This record gives sequence, C-alpha cells and structure tokens, in this order.
Amino acid sequence: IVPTRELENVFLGRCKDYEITRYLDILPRVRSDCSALWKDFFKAFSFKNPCDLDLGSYKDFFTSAQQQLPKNKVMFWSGVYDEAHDYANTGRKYITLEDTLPGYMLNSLVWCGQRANPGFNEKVCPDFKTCPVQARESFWGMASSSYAHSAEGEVTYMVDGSNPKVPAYRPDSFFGKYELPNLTNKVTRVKVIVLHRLGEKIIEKCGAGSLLDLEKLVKAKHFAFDCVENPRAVLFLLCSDNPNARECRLA
Amino acid sequence: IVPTRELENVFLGRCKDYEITRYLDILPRVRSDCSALWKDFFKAFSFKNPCDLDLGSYKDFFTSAQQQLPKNKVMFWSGVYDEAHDYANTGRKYITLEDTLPGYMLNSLVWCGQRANPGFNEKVCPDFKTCPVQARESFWGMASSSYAHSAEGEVTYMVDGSNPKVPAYRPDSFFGKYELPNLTNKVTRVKVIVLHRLGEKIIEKCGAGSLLDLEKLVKAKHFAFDCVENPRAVLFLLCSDNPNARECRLA
Ligand SMILES: Nc1nc(=O)c2ncn([C@@H]3O[C@H](COP(=O)(O)OP(=O)(O)OC[C@H]4OC[C@H](O)[C@@H]4O)[C@@H](O)[C@H]3O)c2[nH]1
Ligand SMILES: Nc1nc(=O)c2ncn([C@@H]3O[C@H](COP(=O)(O)OP(=O)(O)OC[C@H]4OC[C@H](O)[C@@H]4O)[C@@H](O)[C@H]3O)c2[nH]1
Repeated sequence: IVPTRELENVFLGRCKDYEITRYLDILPRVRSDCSALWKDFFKAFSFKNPCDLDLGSYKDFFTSAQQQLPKNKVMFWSGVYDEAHDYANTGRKYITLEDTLPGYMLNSLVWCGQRANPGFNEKVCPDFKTCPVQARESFWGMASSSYAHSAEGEVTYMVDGSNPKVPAYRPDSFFGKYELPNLTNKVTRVKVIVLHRLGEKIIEKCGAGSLLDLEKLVKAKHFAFDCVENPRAVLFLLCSDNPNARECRLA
Repeated sequence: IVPTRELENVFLGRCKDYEITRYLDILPRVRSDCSALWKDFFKAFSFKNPCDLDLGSYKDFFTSAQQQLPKNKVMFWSGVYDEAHDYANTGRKYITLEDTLPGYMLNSLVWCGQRANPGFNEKVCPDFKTCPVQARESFWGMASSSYAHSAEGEVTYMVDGSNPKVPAYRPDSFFGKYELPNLTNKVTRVKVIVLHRLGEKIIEKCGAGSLLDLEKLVKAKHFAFDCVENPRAVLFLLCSDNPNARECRLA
C-alpha cells in the first residue's frame, strides 16, 4: 500500500477548502484552525511503529474536529457507499461521515507512522490485516464513534439486502462495532433503508434475518424502529444506472 | 456581492487537493505548480478596477491550467446545472468544466480586483451585472473557450427544454458565444439532451425552434448531430427528487 504524497499539504488544503466553502449552510464550522487540527492529527500516529495505535490515539483530533450534527439528518450506511452518498446528496438530504470535516479531510487517504524521522512513512504502509484490530481501526473506528455519539433525532441506515456473502446488518461492520452502540438517548428512531439491487435475488427483508436482529437491538436501546425496501426515491436512483431493468418499467 | 475569504489559501488548497487526490484515473495532471497557477490567475485581475477585464485577461492562467480531455466524454450544459452535474456524476459518466482543474478551483468563488493594496477587494465586489459583458464573462467565458477547444470526439450538450423565458439554445449564452465556436475538427458529433422538468409545460423540442437553429449550425460546421428529450437515465434521476410526478408512474 502506497502512502498519500504530501500528506500535510493535502490535509491542510482540504481543511481550508472545507472551512471556507464546504457545507456552509449544512454543518457548523469548527473552532480550531487548520494548523491546530494538523498538530492533533499528526501526533496521533507520528514517531511510532505504524501498528502502534489504539482507539484513543486520535481522541484529541476528533474532539477538536467534531461538529454538532443537524437533527434527524444523520445517515449511516453499510455495503452501499455509492448509493448511500448519491441519495444523501452532498449533505442536501442527509449527512454522512464523509461530509463532516474529519471524514472529508481523510477520505481515501493512506498514511502511517514510523519511529525514524520525519515520523511518518512516505514509501510504504503495512497491510493493516497485519496490525492489532485496535490500531487498524484507530482512526475510522473513533471517527464513526464520535460521529454516532453526536447524532440527534431520527437516524437513517442504508443497507444491502442483496449480498449472499454479507448480511444486511452485522455486529462486526463499522456500524455494528462503533455506530449503533454509541447512539445516545438524543436519538429517537432508527430508520432502515434496504437496498434490493436491480435484477438480483433478494437476500434480506424487513422483519426477518439480520434486520430482525437489528430491530431487536434498536428496541433494546429504547429507540423507535422502521424499515423500508427500495423506497421510490431510492429505486429511481438505482434505475438511473440500469434503465432497462424490469423494476424500472414506466406506466 | 461579498467576495470569498482567503482567496489564495482556498485556491492553493483546492489546487493541491486536486493535484494529489482528485480525478486521478479520469483527467491528467497539469505540469504547472499550484504557485505558478496562482500567479497567472492573480495577475489577471489584481491592482485594476473590478470591471477592468476582457476575454483576454486570464489567458495565461487557462493556457497553464488546461488539461487534455477524454475523447467523447466532454459535456456542456446551459440552464440545467444541477441535473447535468448529477448525470455526469463527478466525471464517471461525463466530464464537465467544474471537474477540470480550473473549474474545480474557482467553482462558486467570488473575487474582484481593486487598484490600492492588496490589489483585490475583500469587502465587496460588484454584481458584475454592473460590468460590461466582456468583463462579466472574462473568467468563465475564457474557461469555457479553452475547455471547448480541447474536446475531441463526441460532445454532449444538456439544455433546459421547459424555460418559457430562456430558449434551449441561444447565440449569446456561454455555450453559443464561447463553446460552440471553439469546437475543433477533432469533434465529430454534438449530442443534445433536452430536459423537460417534471409537471412543467414543454417549451422546446428536438427539430423545432432554437434546437432547429442549433442543429443547422452544428451541421454547417460539419458535425453529426442528434437530440433526445428526457432519455430514461435522466428521467429516473428527475423522478428520484419528485417521485409523485405523473411522468414517474411505475408499470
Ligand atoms: N469513508 C471511509 N474512507 C476511508 O478511506 C476508509 N478506510 C476505512 N474505512 C472504514 O470502512 C467502512 C466501510 O465498510 P462496509 O462493510 O461497507 O460498512 P461498515 O463496515 O458499516 O462502514 C460504513 C460506516 O462507517 C462510515 C459511515 O459512518 C458508515 O455507517 C467505513 O465506514 C469506515 O469506517 C473508510 N471509510
Ligand atoms: N460559479 C460559476 N461556476 C461555473 O462553473 C460556471 N459555469 C458557467 N457559469 C456561468 O453561469 C451562467 C449560467 O448560464 P446558463 O444560461 O446556465 O448557461 P451558459 O450561459 O451556456 O453557460 C454554461 C456553459 O459554460 C460553462 C459550462 O461549460 C457550460 O457548458 C453563465 O453566464 C456562465 O457564465 C459559471 N459560474
């Protein structure tokens, strides 16, 4: 795995771009400036073995970078990156982690520590299947935890109901590990959107299988629950990429 | 209008973000430094009255920032910003100006010259509706000229076929003034997509009115031509935002 070149300049430029021009009437600005956020992010991993991290490593960075999130708008997603982010629509309909400042800054980036100067590796990072899980998930797991902990009102969760190999809800996804269990009593309701991919066998349904497990967990955390499969607004987005599909037939 | 804050920092950050991380497998990198782009850009408007620009002003910036564009994937749009960009899909289906380095760096920014130090106005810029035509259009007009100049193969032009106040095709739009005249013999075909917004009345149709004007122009420059109104992939995208529209009735 190749680390991102010029990591600090990419971080600092995305940061400033965001601060001044991104999600302006959608998410609040952070108090800390871009240089103070870099200091917190860099110290989490710098000057240490690339596997020497834990879930507390970026704690100071996420405290500085966390934004209050708009009630009823927070979305989580598993196995449907593209469909969830198309539907959420750059913050216009829902917020995803990828719209928040830290999620926007680090999305797709690749970085790791080293002990020798300059304290990070610009040549290679290890396959993180090689590091303990708490190190491998130190950044995105704490991102998901801090994100979910800030959610208020109804939350939305979009899942894949057509994957034979991967249940729609599973406790070991980032959602199952970091998000569902970290929703606070300021959350009222979990609304599940199940994707039934076009022209494919339906593997999971509302009220059965892992959606029923998920329903039970939601009610045990004392929230309301509802679930829908291909609501129309979402079906039309699917149809846009596959217009000849049977499900998309008009009048 | 209020100008963008920290224009240099925004421009440089967006520049560096793009360079390293954006459109990597879709559009080539430019040879120039972010600092060398900023100098060409700033000198175009700095230390001048705000309305003192013409088509020529930004010439060096656009010569530096110009990327070779993927054959057949170049899209133009008039009056349908949001729908054209949703369908083009961040470069996956088509390229728009806003996906290229200069379009990305300046998209939605506001800036203007002044003559006293620091050479730009950080308080107020005129609605350039106060400036002469060639000064209003100095930047985006020269952007559109240079973009159109680099297209090869088929190009696609999406227009609004439902605006009673503005014809689908206009010789004085950016497309008629800056894009169409600059298509080279490397271009083989102009493919028009007419949008008919849902539950609104139909104003323009292929083969008639201003689209007929456009068809004759295109063929006289020796390009093939075709035209379609709400092709299904675009329709489904319109329906996803208004699923109750009668045009969206499912089988
Ligand atoms: N957005 C992102 N960019 C990256 O560069 C990255 N690298 C690792 N990850 C992690 O890999 C995960 C994708 O694995 P899935 O099976 O499709 O589904 P879940 O496992 O439930 O992830 C989705 C949840 O976390 C985010 C969001 O809030 C959502 O609810 C990323 O989420 C992220 O934590 C990343 N996530
Ligand atoms: N901020 C901003 N960013 C942009 O990327 C941009 N692109 C155009 N404009 C301005 O938005 C205004 C809207 O004018 P219209 O009737 O919707 O369409 P046309 O006049 O045909 O301009 C659109 C074509 O040129 C650009 C692109 O390649 C597209 O093909 C225009 O005065 C244009 O100068 C822009 N303004």
